[PDB]
Amino acid sequence: MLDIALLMANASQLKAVVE
Amino acid sequence: MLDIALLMANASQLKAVVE
Amino acid sequence: MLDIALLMANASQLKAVVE
Amino acid sequence: SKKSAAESMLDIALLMANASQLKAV
Amino acid sequence: SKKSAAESMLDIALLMANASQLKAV
Amino acid sequence: SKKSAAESMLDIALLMANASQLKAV
Amino acid sequence: SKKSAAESMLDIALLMANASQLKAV
Amino acid sequence: SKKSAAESMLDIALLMANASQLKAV
Amino acid sequence: SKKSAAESMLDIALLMANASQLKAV
Amino acid sequence: MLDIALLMANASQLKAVVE
Amino acid sequence: MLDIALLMANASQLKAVVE
Amino acid sequence: MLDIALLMANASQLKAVVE
Repeated sequence: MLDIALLMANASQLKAVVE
Repeated sequence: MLDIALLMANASQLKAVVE
Repeated sequence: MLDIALLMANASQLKAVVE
Repeated sequence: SKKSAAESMLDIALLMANASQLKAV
Repeated sequence: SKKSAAESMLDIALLMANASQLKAV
Repeated sequence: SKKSAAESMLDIALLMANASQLKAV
Repeated sequence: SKKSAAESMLDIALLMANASQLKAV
Repeated sequence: SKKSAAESMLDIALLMANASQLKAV
Repeated sequence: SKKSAAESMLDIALLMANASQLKAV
Repeated sequence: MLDIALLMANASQLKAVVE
Repeated sequence: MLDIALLMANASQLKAVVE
Repeated sequence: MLDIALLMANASQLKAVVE
């Protein structure tokens, strides 16, 4: 019984607020 | 019995608020 | 019984607020 | 004059080479 | 004059070479 | 004149070479 | 009885985030 | 009875975050 | 009874975060 | 001038000569 | 001038000569 | 001038000669 679990969350957020 | 589970969430958000 | 679990969160956030 | 260049690129790759055998007598 | 260059790149790679055997007598 | 260059790059790599055996008599 | 199981799996991934600028006066 | 299990898995990953600028006056 | 299990797994990862600037007056 | 060159050869050869 | 070159050869050869 | 060169050869060879 080879039970493998895997949960690879990820995120990315760029922002360029010119005024 | 080879039970493999996998849950790879992902996200990305760019933004350019010129004024 | 080879139970392997794995949870690799991740994040990244760039920002360039010119005025 | 004012500019900006927000650039990014993500990538993912997965591989699962597995096998199994079973015998009863 | 004003500029900016926010640049990034992520990457992921996975590998799982497994196997199994079983016998009853 | 004013500039800026925020640059980055992440990377991940995984490997799992496993096996198993089992016998009953 | 005789068996065999030759198993394999290759993988490749590439990424190129580049840019450029140029001005003459 | 005789068995065998030749198993393998290769992987590659590349990343190139570059940039450039140039000005003449 | 005779068995064997030749198992292997290779992996590679590359990263190149570079930049450049140049000005003439 | 950002001259990047790249040459990644590769090979693999499995064999199971049962008699 | 961003000159990028790339040449990724590859090969694979399986064989099972039962007799 | 950022001249980068790269040449990553690779090889692998499995074999199971049962008799």
